[PDB]
Amino acid sequence: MKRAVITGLGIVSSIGNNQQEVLASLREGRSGITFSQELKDSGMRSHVWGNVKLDTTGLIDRKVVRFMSDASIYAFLSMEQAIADAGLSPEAYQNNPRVGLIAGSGGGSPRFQVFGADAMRGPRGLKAVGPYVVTKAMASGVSACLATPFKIHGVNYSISSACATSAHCIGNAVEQIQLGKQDIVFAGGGEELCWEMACEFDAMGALSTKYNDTPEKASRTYDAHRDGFVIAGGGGMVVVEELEHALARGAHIYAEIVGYGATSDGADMVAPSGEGAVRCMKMAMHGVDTPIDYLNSHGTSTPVGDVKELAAIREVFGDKSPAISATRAMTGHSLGAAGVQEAIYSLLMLEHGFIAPSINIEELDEQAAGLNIVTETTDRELTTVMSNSFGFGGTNATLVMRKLK
Amino acid sequence: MKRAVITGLGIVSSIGNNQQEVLASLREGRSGITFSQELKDSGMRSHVWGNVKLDTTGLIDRKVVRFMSDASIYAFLSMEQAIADAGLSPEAYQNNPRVGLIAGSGGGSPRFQVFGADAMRGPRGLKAVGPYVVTKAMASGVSACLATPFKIHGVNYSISSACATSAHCIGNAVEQIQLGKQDIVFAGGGEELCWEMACEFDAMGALSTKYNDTPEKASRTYDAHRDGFVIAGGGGMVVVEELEHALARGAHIYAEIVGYGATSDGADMVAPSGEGAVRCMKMAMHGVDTPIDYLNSHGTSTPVGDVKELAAIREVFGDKSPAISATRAMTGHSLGAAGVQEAIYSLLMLEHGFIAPSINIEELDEQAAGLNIVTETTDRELTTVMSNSFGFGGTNATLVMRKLKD
Ligand SMILES: [N+]
Ligand SMILES: [N+]
Repeated sequence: MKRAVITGLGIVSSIGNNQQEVLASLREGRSGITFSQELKDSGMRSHVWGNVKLDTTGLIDRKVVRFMSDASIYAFLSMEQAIADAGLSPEAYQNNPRVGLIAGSGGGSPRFQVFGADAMRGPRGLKAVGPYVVTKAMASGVSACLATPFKIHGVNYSISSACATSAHCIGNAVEQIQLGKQDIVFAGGGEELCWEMACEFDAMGALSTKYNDTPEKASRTYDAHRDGFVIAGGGGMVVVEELEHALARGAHIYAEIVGYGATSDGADMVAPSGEGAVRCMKMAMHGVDTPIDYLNSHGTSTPVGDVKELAAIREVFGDKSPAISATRAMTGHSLGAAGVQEAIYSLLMLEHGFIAPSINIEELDEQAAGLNIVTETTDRELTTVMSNSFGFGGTNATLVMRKLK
Repeated sequence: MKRAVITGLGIVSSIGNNQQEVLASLREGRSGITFSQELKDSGMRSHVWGNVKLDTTGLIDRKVVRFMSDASIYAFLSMEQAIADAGLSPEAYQNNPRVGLIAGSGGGSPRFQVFGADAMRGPRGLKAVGPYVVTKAMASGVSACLATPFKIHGVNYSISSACATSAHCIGNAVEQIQLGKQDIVFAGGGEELCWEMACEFDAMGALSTKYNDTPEKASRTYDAHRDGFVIAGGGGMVVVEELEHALARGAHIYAEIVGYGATSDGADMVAPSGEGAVRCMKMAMHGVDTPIDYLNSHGTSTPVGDVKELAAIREVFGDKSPAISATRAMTGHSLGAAGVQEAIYSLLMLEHGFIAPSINIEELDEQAAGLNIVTETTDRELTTVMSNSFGFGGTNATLVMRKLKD
């Protein structure tokens, strides 16, 4: 069947508003975490986040942005970057049945769903709500808000699977190319950052709460003193393209998606089973004749979760384990956008021949014993890289990307 | 070239809590719409809804239901029925890497997103939120709350595409079968019914508001006096199974999914273009050389939308227009749960040989002249049926199902 490659990328994250700023941040191990007055004022215990530092005012036409929540805004900007980076013009991708879009968010828009209810409960009711809340809230906001202004005619929907969201979007995009249904599928996602949603995670005891005085050190994946994840917002989009179609137009090909694993734990609602991850990673490596050189781990900086993945990694590789780093230590956990942002961080490592450092590890965790956790920006000629995304509900996604031959 | 068939179904809707109650409603042209004091008290203009008439208390283990919003509950109850209907023992589908679940909702849980925020702003803060709001409020709630209790090991995620949601879930499940990745995929969706979400629709003018005194008359697809859809909730699940796997275990097969269209309008944010729908139905019909005997329309009872669909149907079928009925006039529009529920109503019509009536058409819209809109229950041997789901954001899905020989 058909092979799929990535021919363009775009990103708006806590560590950079485009691939150049993100590349700079990754090489220097710069943290995108800051103190959040909004979270403190809301009454939360976690006072830090991986916020997008960008004034998006006037970046999107009013008639388009009026329908959008922040998740869509971020994904929209990311898609604009990916389209340019791919060297694509309207004539090639708009009004074309063979071009699609699969992009989602993990939470939709808790901020606008709450704005809707607050406004409706006020004296103006429906008038205060306005006619734009359905497209801002609504789990498919990200796909709907982008497909329309970009004149997408092919496939159009959102997949959501919590933290694995945008990784499943990419994988489904790959399947569309393999099934011969689409020549190009823009795949990614976005996630707003707001106390409305962050508090649900804090109420769950899932967010870091001991490092509010030193934001940049709160996300500390693999560190013995990790106490939860730092929530983040952002967006990402990659252009997934059928190989012959890409070669035929002289596209710049970052890599081929040679493996995609999607499995389920069928065990715990919030913690990973590990058994699911093992199968997912193996499914993704199946048939890949080259070793994994780098693995961007799921590790969100939580006690059990970090340990569960490492064990799964040991089970899959043994002593032949790849270089490992958790960019989450610098970026925070962007939920729905995490899969595509991490697939991007990984393509930038594959593209620029380096491994970003897993920062804030002051004392490695006993579980990471027989594994190579890279903690300093390291130059290396990577060929095959893997990225794991494991979300609540026991849902797993692993993407394997390789330089083309 | 693997083929996908439906071997079990389950449903919780405004017109029945299982396929038997639903079958009766369909044949009787029975409305599931009722007056809603909750919508009225919330300040909405639309005071009618297609509510699930069932108290779900205690039907799900306390430790499982604690993570669930209503969409997940409806979907869970639906999947239990689907599993029993498919004759699948636990050993046949649990802890099995070749068995998956793709199910979603259009809105996740606006009720719980709002609850978490209201609680957080109150005197107990985090303590009032509780540790279960995430799995209730997240967009993948429906897949997450089911995959876990049912011990699903294969694919696990939700697709969300507004009104087309569960129809894309079914199509994606077919794709897993065709890719040879799964032997069985449970596909479906659920949607809660609450003023928190409903007012958003009312605020954009999408809901019927002129028939609150006669709730059963508010949903009237194709009627000249339609004035918006009637929101509903509920769930549905079908067992999508690879054909060889179904035949080997003696599965009862309702039909084969012989066509699946998924397209995008790339035009207007809330109005259909018609053009995408045309491509969607044509894509679903590719290589299907039997005629469409019955088409379950998307027609949600809106002025603009009902006609764009009729125009698309006219374009796709020309002279070979199939019999058509909008079960929506009876059920209301269940958003994320609609695609699977209408696929199920279509399968029931196919299994039992009848076409359910498109009720409440007191004055047929002029642009519907010449089509075969069925307005009275009609017995007829059906072989191939089509069901459309066209949602906001210009997202389209069409499913074509066909009876197998013997
Ligand atoms: N990752
Ligand atoms: N339908």
